[PDB]
Amino acid sequence: YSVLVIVSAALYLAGIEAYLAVMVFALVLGWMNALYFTRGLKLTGTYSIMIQKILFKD
Amino acid sequence: NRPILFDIVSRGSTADLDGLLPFLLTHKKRLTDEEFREPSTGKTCLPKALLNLSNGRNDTIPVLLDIAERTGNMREFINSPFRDIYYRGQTALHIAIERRCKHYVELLVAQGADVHAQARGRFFQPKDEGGYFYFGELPLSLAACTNQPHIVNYLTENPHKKADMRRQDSRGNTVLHALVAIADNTRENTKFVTKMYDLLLLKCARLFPDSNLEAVLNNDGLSPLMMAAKTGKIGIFQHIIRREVTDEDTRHLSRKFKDWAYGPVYSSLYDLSSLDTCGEEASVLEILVYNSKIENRHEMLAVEPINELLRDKWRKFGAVSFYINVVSYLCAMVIFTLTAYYQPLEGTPPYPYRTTVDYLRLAGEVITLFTGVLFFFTNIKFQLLYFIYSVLVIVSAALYLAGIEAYLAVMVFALVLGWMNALYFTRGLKLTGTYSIMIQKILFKDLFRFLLVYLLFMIGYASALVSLLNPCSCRDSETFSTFLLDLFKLTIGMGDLEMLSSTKYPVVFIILLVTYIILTFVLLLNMLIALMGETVGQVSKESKHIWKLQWATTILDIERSFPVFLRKAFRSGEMVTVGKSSDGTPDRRWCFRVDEVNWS
Amino acid sequence: DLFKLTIGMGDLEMLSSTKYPVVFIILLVTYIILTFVLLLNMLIALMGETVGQVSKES
Amino acid sequence: GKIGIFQHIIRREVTDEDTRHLSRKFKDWAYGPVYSSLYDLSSLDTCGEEASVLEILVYNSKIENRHEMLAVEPINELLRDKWRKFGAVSFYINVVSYLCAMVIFTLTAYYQPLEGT
Amino acid sequence: KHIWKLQWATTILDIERSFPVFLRKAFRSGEMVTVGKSSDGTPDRRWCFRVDEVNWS
Ligand SMILES: CCc1cccc([C@@H](O)CO)c1
Repeated sequence: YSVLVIVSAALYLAGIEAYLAVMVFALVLGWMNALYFTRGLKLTGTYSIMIQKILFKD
Repeated sequence: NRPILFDIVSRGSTADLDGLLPFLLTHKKRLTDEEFREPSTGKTCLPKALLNLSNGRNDTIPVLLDIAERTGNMREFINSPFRDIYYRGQTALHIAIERRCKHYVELLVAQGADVHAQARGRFFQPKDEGGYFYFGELPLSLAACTNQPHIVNYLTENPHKKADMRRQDSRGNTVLHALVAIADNTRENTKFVTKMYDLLLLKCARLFPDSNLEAVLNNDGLSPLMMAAKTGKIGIFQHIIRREVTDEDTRHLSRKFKDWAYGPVYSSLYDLSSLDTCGEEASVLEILVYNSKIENRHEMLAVEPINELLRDKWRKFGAVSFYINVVSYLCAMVIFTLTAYYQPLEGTPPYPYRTTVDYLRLAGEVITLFTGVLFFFTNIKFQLLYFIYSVLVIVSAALYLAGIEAYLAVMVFALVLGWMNALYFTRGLKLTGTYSIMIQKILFKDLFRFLLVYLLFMIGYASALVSLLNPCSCRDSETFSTFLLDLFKLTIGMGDLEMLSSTKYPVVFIILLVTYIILTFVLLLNMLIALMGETVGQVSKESKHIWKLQWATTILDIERSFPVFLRKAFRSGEMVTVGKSSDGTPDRRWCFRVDEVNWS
Repeated sequence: DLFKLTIGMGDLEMLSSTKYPVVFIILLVTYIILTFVLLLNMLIALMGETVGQVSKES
Repeated sequence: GKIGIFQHIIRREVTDEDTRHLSRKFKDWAYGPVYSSLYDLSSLDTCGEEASVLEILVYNSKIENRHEMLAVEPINELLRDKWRKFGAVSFYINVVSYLCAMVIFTLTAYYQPLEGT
Repeated sequence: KHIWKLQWATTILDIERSFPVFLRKAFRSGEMVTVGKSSDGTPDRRWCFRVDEVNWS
């Protein structure tokens, strides 16, 4: 997430419009990452434990 | 001073104490004097002498006792209670019994120690009530709960002061109640608790035969058997249920009499006192099925007399009444549905009844009123759902009579609620043993948690995507709301993908859309495989357990619904002339026959 | 119309006729909940007695 | 993943006075059945000074016996005390901080004008 | 059925590792107690955690 946001900032400083897309992708990862906080809840625990990271890499 | 005396007592030196004795007698200062008592705890010299002992015996305590009897203040000196909140009411006798030393215990009892002293400090309160060791708040209870049979024998049988083993706590607990309270389910604890419970019950029978120590009930109204049932102590509950006394002098205490036993089969008369009470007394069945929330209940209902009693109740008045209930409620609901559908289309409330069909509809309406008033009176004298259904029916009838045309809304809502009450929200056994909705554990209130995570994830994804959509007016938050609606429509169904017209880069939009769809599918698969996993993984021993709990709940509800006379009419078991009682008359106690099989 | 809304091809022209929109909406949303529960339990039983057949079985 | 020796080391008691400083579970006070034992938190809670047995236990241990060792009374009660002292408060603070940061990021990207280059 | 304990332990250790070392020591668990004399004769000041238990045997 941080690499993506820094890449977007580097593109924005460069003057490349493409930043929005890269920056948008980072934001998406930020919402997915918030599930770590929801790991404890029983309903979405099984999804937050291993799906969101390992399943996202695969 | 305090420190020098305490140090001399701790080191066990007697010469210094004998040299301080003339000071004590000359200063007319008793050991109980405020200068010698510890300020924070109210502690006296004697409990300190009891606490720190070497090799089990030291002369410090006898020298203190001689000093106190010489100053003549022994009675106050012995019964000096600790005063701090941590240790309140503790007496030297409690510490003497505590340290497993019998000789100090008997010395203190002979000198005149109070035997019924109650220690109700925060340390001695039950573990749940901010405490540490709830030993029963009594020296005899302390001796019993610390596994000191000799101390119990001495306290209960001594010439100096006889301990009243029928004594009750400030909480009302007897020594048997204390033994139940300290009991756990481990092997050694259950072992010595059962052995000492038998010892104490037999002793109380021997001392004064008429009263049974189990008859004494806690301030909450719970007998030791009832207390074990409520708290969930499987070991002592099991032992009390099948207590058999081989001694013929006191056999009234025994509950599991043996009619005959050839080989593995044992035919036993289990006493049903306080189990099938029939409303005269609280029932161990009622407490076990309703109040006790411990998982041990699953095993607690597994004892032979309780299981066979529930099966007998089901055979006698369980199945027939359950079928009558379900059939009657289904017929009432069918009548309600027919009345609601066939309500007259044209007219104003109230509506006239002219033809025979109108009279049939009126009969259905009065049947509904009968059901509603029945439920109202049943709950008022409190099943919330039935109460809501009944009050909705009543207000619907009131609106119908008063002329309000809103009778159709409340009445149909009551229809749906009544149907769901029978089918969806089952209090006991399900209307059908094979039920399509039986497997699900989803609740209407729970559904909101299921939907909320979807809503939050979707709104977050949409908030991410509208920012990319903004280049395309679009900057207004109204466009954000429109894209929320459009994305919900797209994720629920095909939406032509018009938004890719707005985006500068459609490829990243495609990647985001496909990853969002697959993530949503995986999240759905997880939150639905949870139920499937519970269905294929948790029916191994739990399904039959929850079925047994439902069946017991239905049996007890039907049993309570009956009037007292009919309840006694359907009483299980038979009067048995089990044997000659102590007074010389035969003993007549309700018993249940159990043919238990044990393969050697 | 009710079947069409259950499938997804329904239209909310039903709500225009009714005198009391709020209770009608409440009843319909509850009905969707119960129909979804019925279909979910059907699929649960389907998958359960499908996986009842195992590798040794097949 | 060796549970037995791990329990023995975390609950070690030696009686010999010369070598009684090797104990880790010191009885403090007793009252019949109940008694209080002070377990030694050496390598169980180093506060980041060195490797801590708890951290190796949660992350590095890939054995199926991880839950048994986490159920050992010193470790379990230490985790419960950590949760009680600052676990819930700091967890909710982190949740609120992330949520607000993500909302801020969503707003700033949205309101961004992107007028030309 | 077993993951939840492990996941809560992960949550608490991450939160505790997020803190600076001085903040780590500020919220230490247990208290110093004079357990006894060491080999050299000096008392051993050890951070110890009090656990209350029962033994019926
Ligand atoms: C006889 C059927 C019946 C009607 C009303 C209440 C009950 C029980 O719920 C009593 O609590 C049963």
